[PDB]
Amino acid sequence: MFKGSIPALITPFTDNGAVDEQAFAAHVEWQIAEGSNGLVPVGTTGESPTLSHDEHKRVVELCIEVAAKRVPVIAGAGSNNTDEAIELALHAQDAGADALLVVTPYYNKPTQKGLFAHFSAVAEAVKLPIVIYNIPPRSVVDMSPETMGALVKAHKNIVGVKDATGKLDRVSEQRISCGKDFIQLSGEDSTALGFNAHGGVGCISVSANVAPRLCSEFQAAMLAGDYAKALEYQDRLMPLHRAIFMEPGVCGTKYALSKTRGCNRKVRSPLMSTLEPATEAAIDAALKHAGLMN
Amino acid sequence: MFKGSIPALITPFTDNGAVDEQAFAAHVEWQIAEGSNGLVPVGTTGESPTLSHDEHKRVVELCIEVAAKRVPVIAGAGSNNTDEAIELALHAQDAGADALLVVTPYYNKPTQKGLFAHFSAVAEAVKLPIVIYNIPPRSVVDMSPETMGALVKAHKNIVGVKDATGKLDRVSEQRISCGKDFIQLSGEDSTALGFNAHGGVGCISVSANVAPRLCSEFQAAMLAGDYAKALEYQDRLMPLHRAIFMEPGVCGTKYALSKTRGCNRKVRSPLMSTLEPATEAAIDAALKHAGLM
Amino acid sequence: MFKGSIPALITPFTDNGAVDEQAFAAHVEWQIAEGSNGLVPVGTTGESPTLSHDEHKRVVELCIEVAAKRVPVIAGAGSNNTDEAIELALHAQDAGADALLVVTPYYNKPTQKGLFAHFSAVAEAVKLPIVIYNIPPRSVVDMSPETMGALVKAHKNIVGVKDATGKLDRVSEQRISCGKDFIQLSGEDSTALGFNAHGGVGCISVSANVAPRLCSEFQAAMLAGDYAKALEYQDRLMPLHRAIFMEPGVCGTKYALSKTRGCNRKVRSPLMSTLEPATEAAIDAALKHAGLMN
Amino acid sequence: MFKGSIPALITPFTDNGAVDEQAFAAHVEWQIAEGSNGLVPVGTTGESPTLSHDEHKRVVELCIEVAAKRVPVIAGAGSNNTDEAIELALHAQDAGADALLVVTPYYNKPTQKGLFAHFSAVAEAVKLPIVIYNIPPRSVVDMSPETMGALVKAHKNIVGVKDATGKLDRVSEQRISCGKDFIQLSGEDSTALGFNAHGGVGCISVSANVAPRLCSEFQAAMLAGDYAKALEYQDRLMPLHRAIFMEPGVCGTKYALSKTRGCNRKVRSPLMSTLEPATEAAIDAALKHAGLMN
Repeated sequence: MFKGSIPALITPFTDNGAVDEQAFAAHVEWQIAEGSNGLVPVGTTGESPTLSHDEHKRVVELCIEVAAKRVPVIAGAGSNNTDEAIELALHAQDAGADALLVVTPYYNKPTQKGLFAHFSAVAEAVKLPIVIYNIPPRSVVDMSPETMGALVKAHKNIVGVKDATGKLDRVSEQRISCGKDFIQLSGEDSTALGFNAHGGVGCISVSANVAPRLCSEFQAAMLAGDYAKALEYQDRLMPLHRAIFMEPGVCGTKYALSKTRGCNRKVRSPLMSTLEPATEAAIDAALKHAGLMN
Repeated sequence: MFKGSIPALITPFTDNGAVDEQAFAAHVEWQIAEGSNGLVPVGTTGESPTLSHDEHKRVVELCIEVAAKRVPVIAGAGSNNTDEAIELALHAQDAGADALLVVTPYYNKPTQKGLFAHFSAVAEAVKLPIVIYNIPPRSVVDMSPETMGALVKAHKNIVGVKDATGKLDRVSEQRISCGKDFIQLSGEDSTALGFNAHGGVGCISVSANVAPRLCSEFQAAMLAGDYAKALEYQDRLMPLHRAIFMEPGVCGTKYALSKTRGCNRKVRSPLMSTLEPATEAAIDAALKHAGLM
Repeated sequence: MFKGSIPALITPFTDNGAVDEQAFAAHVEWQIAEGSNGLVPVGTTGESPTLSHDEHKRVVELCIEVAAKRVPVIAGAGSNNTDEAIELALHAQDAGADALLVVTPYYNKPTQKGLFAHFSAVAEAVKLPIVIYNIPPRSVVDMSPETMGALVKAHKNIVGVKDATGKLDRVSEQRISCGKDFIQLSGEDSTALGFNAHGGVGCISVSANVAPRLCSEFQAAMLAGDYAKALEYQDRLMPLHRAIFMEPGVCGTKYALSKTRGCNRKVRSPLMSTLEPATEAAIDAALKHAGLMN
Repeated sequence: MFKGSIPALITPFTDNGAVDEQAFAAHVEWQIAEGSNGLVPVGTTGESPTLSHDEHKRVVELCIEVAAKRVPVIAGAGSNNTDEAIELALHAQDAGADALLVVTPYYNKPTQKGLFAHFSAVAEAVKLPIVIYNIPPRSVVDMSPETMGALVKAHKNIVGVKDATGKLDRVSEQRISCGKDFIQLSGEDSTALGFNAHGGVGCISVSANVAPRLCSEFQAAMLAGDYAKALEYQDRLMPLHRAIFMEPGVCGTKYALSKTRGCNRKVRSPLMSTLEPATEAAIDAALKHAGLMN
């Protein structure tokens, strides 16, 4: 059951740049305590690009262990190399993940038929449910609703999309091509509101790392059909949604958590452990606005 | 009161391309009868670019006459020439329009300061409320929420936006920079649903030309907070929203109305009075899906 | 016929915003004296959007009179309304223009078939040669090489393009679809160099308003096949090409001319009679680099 | 070195998808015989995204062995993970490469400061010359001329750029920020002509895989300043430049070589070993036009 506020978890690092397993476990425990409805370890926000295979696998295992079946674990298994995506998928399945988040291949720019082949190969290799992660702002290519619908028809375990197109009409088009039962989750925090109005049932979220309770209650309001209340949550959260993405979301998020919870700002190159003064100020103002800081 | 479903009215032509005043009047009467909450004569969908000044003026006047104060008339007064926009704004005011729809200057690509100066000059010239029509897909330039907020603060009669950015986070940003009382109207039919969820209160609509009752009921559901019902309308209308824009919306709309109501498909060059076979097929299928054919 | 450095002439205004006929005539005379190979009155750079029909006509007529058949006059006749483009085209023809510059319809976003219909209608109405002005950065729509080739085949008087796509492979594609004898003129100053290497024979130029001699010599170098010399001119002129377009080219150009020749900076709203301080500073440095100021 | 026509070599595979070392060596030997001026193993066109670490390293080693110092080997060493890029750089230097081709990080979208940090770290790690591979159409981020200039100033071994922006004014901007001696190589075949007119000295080329002699002669004409001759080569090659990129360039190139030289079409998912019939028709026509097929 994949719905509600699902953080794309950060991966905390030590000063020496190693995965900080204790900090990661503490973050997961706190996320569950504050109402997060599922967990995505080692997505983009978890710095999947700068983790080795071994580290990727370890973080997935640690997330599964800490969650202890309390909420679903949707493991990142993305790659622009189909064989590598299959390897990550098989590991996550064996480790006990509940589902997989699989990004459209980036950089190499496959055709729609190449996208179909990639996702079909991953779906055929595992029995777990798969959430397609369609993010043209990073991958350049864009899985069409027609390609997505073809995948849904061909593979019973292709069950949903993390839709980061930022084009809300795509939710409507995806309802047509994939069905009303196809699980659509926002890939953008700032438009999670409109996304659910169009038929979405949740958000795989960067902001939830910082404000898990507000984000969970926001999602609950929309699931209950109380869009007036959801708009009030948007009024409280929008400055944060915007501020953490002035620079890379990973870096905005880790700065925010350094202020609220004493989290380490360390990221791996080419991401930077520093931000511009205007970015830090906007994040500070957003945290204060949301009641997370004085 | 500017809210709900507000058609950007087509301008019907006769076979020879002349404005068809009888067809226009009948279209307006029907729009009001079917529940449209306001009217925009000679916006982009009314083929403002290909009307002469006299034709523009006549269609605005005729719209005002037919509406007879039953719903607000928000007259198109757009130009990329500030002097021309002022001329159109003053005429619409003198003719008895309730508000003005003023597009961001297209083609000449002014700066944000130029945008401010353009809208300030129009606002200073008239007493009517003005709705800013921000449409980067046509005008290229994009009025920022900062510029918009500055206009709102500077001019009491800058009251709202027809927001055709297609970026729904902009509604949230405009709510901050312009205030919760700033009137935000979707400039895109296909995302009118999410737009109101973000704080919008209506849509200046192309699709309302074809399905005024359904569009009015869709808007009313959202204004009432019934987003479940609004989604049911989206299920019914989305194929139509998509199909009428496969090619220019004016042409898709006039085709749809040729099928439902026997409207003339004539448009003025460079728009074409024809469509591709896939477009017509999709519009036909969409009309059936919506219960209109 | 149509070749080399062809300024898209500014339209100077007096302090009150009226067309300054004396300043316009002086500018045209100087342009011819300094080596400009042709003249485009009331193009985009001439502030065509903010001139009345009477003013548009008068500036075209004045340009024709001052030129006195010394160089070709390619009159702006652009509109997104086909009927209006025809009216402007016929006036220019009757006035004695040598050719017409006709922009792709902006704002209303016609189809490729609409583009064909528009240009076909203008071509059939006049006997003058027509240069298609393809400028997607302003008009959004983009005339394909296929549509352009179809127009060339259908109308003997469709003779060339002012190509402002900024995609130099389009020159190569247009050579194939329209022929090697199709007259291709750059619509971008900063890439006029590569444009001629691909088969172009000139540039309808904003920068030529400021540096007509240098721009004429730059074009002459390319027409002579001396691309090493042309690159030397590019080294001299590039800072100016860049600086005049940091903000609207009309305003960059009028600022530069205010410094070098005492030209009025007045422009008509929504263009502003000013520039940001960093833009002015960059134009100042560019003029010094080019040897036009000290 | 670094000048002229430098193929971004394909990596041939067997029917079963394994690297075909015999075919790779034959392709390199033929490239050298036909006049290619340098070699880029395991760039994008070499399917770097779908090669394992082992395969990447082995292909770089094989290229170096076969070249036998006859032309420079500019080894692909790209990653969006700085630590991985450093590992690949240290390997390629140890293996005996003459330079490195280092892509801007893709997918994770670093800031300009992140780009500076990434390239600075790679440059500090090796003594070899580094060519920055700036490709916004794949990586989304775009290294500015200012950032590039800062890198050139900070690191003596940052010597050039494979510029795949497709914006020829960028060559002129890079001349300003990086100097006239900065080595600029086109990253696009179809605009290699204009690119050198702006100051480029070569092209890291996809089309050279198919037509190495013609591409080498084209480049030699430009080095000699014979742009009229260079345009004649563009006339001969443009249909091929266009046709191989109707679908992904790797696939178009391997199809072309299957026709001319009996090369295997096999590629790794998400690239497809098949093309649309219209694409194959266009490539065949372009090969005939270029004199490479009857």
